Amino acid sequence: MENFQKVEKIGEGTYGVVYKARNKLTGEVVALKKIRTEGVPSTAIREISLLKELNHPNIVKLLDVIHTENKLYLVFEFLHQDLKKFMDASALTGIPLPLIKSYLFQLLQGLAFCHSHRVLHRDLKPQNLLINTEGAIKLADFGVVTLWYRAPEILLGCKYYSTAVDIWSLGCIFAEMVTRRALFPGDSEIDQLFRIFRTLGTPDEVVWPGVTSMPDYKPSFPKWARQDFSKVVPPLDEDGRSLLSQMLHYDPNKRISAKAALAHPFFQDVTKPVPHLRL
Ligand SMILES: CCN(CC)C(=O)c1ccc(Nc2nc(OCC3CCCCC3)c3[nH]cnc3n2)cc1
Repeated sequence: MENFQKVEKIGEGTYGVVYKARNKLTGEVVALKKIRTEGVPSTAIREISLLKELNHPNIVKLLDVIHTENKLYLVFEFLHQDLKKFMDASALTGIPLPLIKSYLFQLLQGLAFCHSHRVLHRDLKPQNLLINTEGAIKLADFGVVTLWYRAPEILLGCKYYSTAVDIWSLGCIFAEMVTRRALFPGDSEIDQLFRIFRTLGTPDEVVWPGVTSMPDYKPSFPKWARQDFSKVVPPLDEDGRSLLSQMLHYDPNKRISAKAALAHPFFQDVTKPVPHLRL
């Protein structure tokens, strides 16, 4: 409130409001996240302080953690646009495929890094994915909410998330970049789940061992069949469709890791193009 000249609200995330701000001494422009409650517990400050060492060029740098008074502010490197806006700005033509590829490759590297340190994101979405004028894309935030990108194990009530929930969300985002429609626009938990079911078929014990004994699994679920995958993401080529489907496996254990996804044939001719951004 003292050290930081608020320039503008850029929105609210799940655990607080985010401002573009200017550091009053250093002149640095930064993303200021105010966190909002019973005094700011011991646990959270420690966990958050771990994230100051989670540094990768595809992860939005956490610059500073300020616990002052009762209050907690997170200070981040500011990026100029999010992918949501950039997709809206690209609706008429679609993001060029080489750019889509580059972005996916980069995010998978950010995930591979975070995952090898046992940190998950758990709410990856187009509003969380941040781009600059140099052709880079970064993951933001590791601590009405949208369900479009929730993994089916989360919706089916598994308490113990794995790295595979991020692979799932990334898969949904990939598809969305490619088709310019959201893959699974659920407006509630069951709507989300049944939209997943309609496209990939109701999962069973064959494709997902252990599924029928999950907390919110119901034997009364409608049993839809898998839709053809070339129907789902035209005009994604065969390499991309193949990679997509390994990212969208029901069973989190069969779901491709970030690291293996980086080795997929889809990325053989990957490049880093520079987009046109209107700021
Ligand atoms: C359509 C106009 N907008 C505003 C919607 C933009 O395109 C836009 C958006 C964001 C940035 N920059 C930005 N945003 C963050 O967080 C944003 C929150 C993430 C969690 C969910 C809610 C939003 C950041 N965190 C760390 N560095 C950040 N940099 C620049 C321009």
